[PDB]
Amino acid sequence: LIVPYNLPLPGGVVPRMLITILGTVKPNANRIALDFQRGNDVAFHFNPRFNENNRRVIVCNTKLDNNWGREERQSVFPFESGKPFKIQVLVEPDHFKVAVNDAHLLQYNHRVKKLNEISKLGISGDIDLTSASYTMI
Ligand SMILES: OC[C@H]1O[C@@H](S[C@@H]2O[C@H](CO)[C@H](O)[C@H](n3cc(-c4ccsc4)nn3)[C@H]2O)[C@H](O)[C@@H](n2cc(-c3ccsc3)nn2)[C@H]1O
Ligand SMILES: [Cl-]
Repeated sequence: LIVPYNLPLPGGVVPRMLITILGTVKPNANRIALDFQRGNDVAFHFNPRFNENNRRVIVCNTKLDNNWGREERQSVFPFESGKPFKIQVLVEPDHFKVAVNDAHLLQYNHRVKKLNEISKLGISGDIDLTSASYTMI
């Protein structure tokens, strides 16, 4: 698939919706981003950073009216440059639940409350993208 990639989420997200992204991190990657969007707002920005002051960190945030909110940071970093990955995002009633390569990574409490209006997923950054899909579990 071409990156950046836009995956429509028809009628928004709902609990029990599982989104699966398969790809490979490019060699010498710098960043990856998944952006769950409600129009121009970003309900959930998931942003692995491969070199922030020589550390690897995952940053999560929400953008409302073009302004970023309080960052939530995770030091557990399951991505490796050059290697294939699977990201699964499970929508639960109170949070997005993220697993990478079948291991739980983090939860992100819903800041944007109108789940039915979060109708696009943007995928960008330093990856080769193989597949992006969703199903109900
Ligand atoms: O909050 C998320 C946003 O962060 C900003 S960078 C942000 O800048 C601030 C000053 O304006 C602070 O410096 C902030 N900070 C917070 C901390 C901190 C927090 C706790 S200890 C240290 N140390 N830096 C730092 O993260 C990125 O630019 C945004 N971004 C990424 C992308 C993208 C596109 C394609 S792939 C990625 N498109 N927009 C997005 O990730
Ligand atoms: Cl809302």
